Amino acid sequence: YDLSDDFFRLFLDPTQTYSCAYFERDDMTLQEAQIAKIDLALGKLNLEPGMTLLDIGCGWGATMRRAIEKYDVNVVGLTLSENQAGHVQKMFDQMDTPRSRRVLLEGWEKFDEPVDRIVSIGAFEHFGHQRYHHFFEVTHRTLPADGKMLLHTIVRPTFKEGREKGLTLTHELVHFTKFILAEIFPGGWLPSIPTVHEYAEKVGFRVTAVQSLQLHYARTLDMWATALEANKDQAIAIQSQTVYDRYMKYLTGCAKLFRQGYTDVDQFTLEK
Ligand SMILES: Nc1ncnc2c1ncn2[C@@H]1O[C@H](CSCC[C@H](N)C(=O)O)[C@@H](O)[C@H]1O
Repeated sequence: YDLSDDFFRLFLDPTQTYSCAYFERDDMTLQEAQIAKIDLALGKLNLEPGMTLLDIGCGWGATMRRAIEKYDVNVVGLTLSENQAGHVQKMFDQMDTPRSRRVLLEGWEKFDEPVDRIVSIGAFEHFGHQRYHHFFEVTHRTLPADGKMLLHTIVRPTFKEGREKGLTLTHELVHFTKFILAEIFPGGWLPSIPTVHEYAEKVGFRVTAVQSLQLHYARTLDMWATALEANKDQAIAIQSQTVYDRYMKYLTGCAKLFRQGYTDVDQFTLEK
């Protein structure tokens, strides 16, 4: 099965956002910084009341809930997670708004409905390079003439290794990376910036904006680690020491990587 949600609730903030947060103010709590990230991403889609927003890889729904409440738009979210689909539908059934709200347990490969805007945060890393062209073709064909998509994903730093770029690449990296791709992003892939640009532009997309959040991810990871650690006993009771150590190793290790510049997190604004 998939890792139990009661496990995730041991380190994620209340909204259950599972992606790099945005510390607009350094004093923000994790929940405040995750709400800040949602507003940052959505603010770029120039949302207007009555529009329809597609959330590709919606997780537990915080982004779509925010879109409805703060921006007053209709939403639709796709996820591959059984637990999330059910959780988001229950969420949807509990709230009251004349806004349409739909959640679907299916990949972006099967979605083919016209929407006004698209947002995808932390999903792209799970797609795998071989499907990139398809993803951009599908998202580009569902968007309108004035459509835009906000693609938020982990990326590999560009060639700056010269006169900079901790040119170290061996063990205390290579091995960990295999660990990350095997345990954290099974069948996934971390793209280079040139690659994102490559496939996006090849379907007609114009990359009109890019924003890096490198150091915000390091602090997000630190906070998830601190929370998991404080809830160690409960984490081990619900799952196991193996899973616990697995995640602590992931969180603490990646925090170091983004902090040292080995990896980055970018938000790409793409216009049809
Ligand atoms: N091919 C695919 N199609 C649709 N959703 C996918 C997908 N591959 C991964 N996902 C989804 O993308 C999400 C990654 S975790 C991020 C969740 C949410 N965007 C947040 O910011 O918290 C999960 O919901 C996962 O099920």
